Amino acid sequence: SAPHLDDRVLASLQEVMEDEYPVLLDTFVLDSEERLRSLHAALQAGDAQALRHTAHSFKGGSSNMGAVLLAGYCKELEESARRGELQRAPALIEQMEREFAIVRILFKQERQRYR
Amino acid sequence: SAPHLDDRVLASLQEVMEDEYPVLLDTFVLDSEERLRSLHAALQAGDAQALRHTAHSFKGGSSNMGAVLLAGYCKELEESARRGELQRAPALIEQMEREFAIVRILFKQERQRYR
Amino acid sequence: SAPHLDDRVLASLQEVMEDEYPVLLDTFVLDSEERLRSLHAALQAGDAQALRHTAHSFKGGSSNMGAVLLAGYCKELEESARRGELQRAPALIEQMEREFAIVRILFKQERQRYR
Repeated sequence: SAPHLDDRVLASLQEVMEDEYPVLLDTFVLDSEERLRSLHAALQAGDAQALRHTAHSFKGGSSNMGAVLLAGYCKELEESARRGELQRAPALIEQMEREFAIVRILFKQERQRYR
Repeated sequence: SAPHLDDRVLASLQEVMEDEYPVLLDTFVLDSEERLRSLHAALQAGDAQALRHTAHSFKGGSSNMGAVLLAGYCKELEESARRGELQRAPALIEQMEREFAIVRILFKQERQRYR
Repeated sequence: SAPHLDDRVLASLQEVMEDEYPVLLDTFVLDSEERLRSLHAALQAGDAQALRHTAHSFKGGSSNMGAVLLAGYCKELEESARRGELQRAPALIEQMEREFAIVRILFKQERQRYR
């Protein structure tokens, strides 16, 4: 569902990947759960460069899977961590967890349609 | 306290239930905690059916105990779940956690008035 | 920094404290975390007087370290708890967790500037 998922991106991806598509949804969830775990760890440690790195990785994985609002927040975190501006990091991690839970349920529902 | 609790639902329940009333405050809290744990488990499984049927009971339990804002969220989650419109489920669950925490402390305050 | 930290309260404190300044950043984090844990335990017990007493301490400790928005939420909790008005307690505790998370990462950033 828009505006959380850009059907543009995912319609093309499903068409190419065929039975790999359900594996990409499952993998996206696992890889994003590990990214969020890494961001919380980086936030507690006050590790700006780890926040920036992981944010940038997450931005790309989000964009690959048409999770465009999630990739937006990842970009914000990457750019502010790059400035050393960390005030917003807790609230952006929160925004990422609330947006990621939408994408996760949408992916778990779409996954159910496949064997 | 309005708008969280409808004092006239509760005043009627007090008058009817007499000595049972404090026991109902206590079991509303434990029952609702369990219903929230089951909604989280249902959301992490992507089980729209388990979301729908836990939301509908919590709606009634909330209604029964004059928690009318909490009941209005449960109603929204039940309907969402029945339709399969899961994009709102994470946000509605969090709204039901923040509104239940209000009801919980009001009911713990009220329970202190009884042996 | 602003509006979360009043930099001049802190500029005066580091001028006075010199070498002890980084210890105070560390201490403030640990003191504040234990007081949040105390607030949550008081909220789950429906203990208005524990909420009021811990809220008052935290207001002072926040104020001493230029965390003026955090101290504002603590003041709101102290005043409402004294009046036995506990309907806003859950929300105010959550506002103090989100604001504290900002002060925490800014203090962990600054602490890395010292041995």
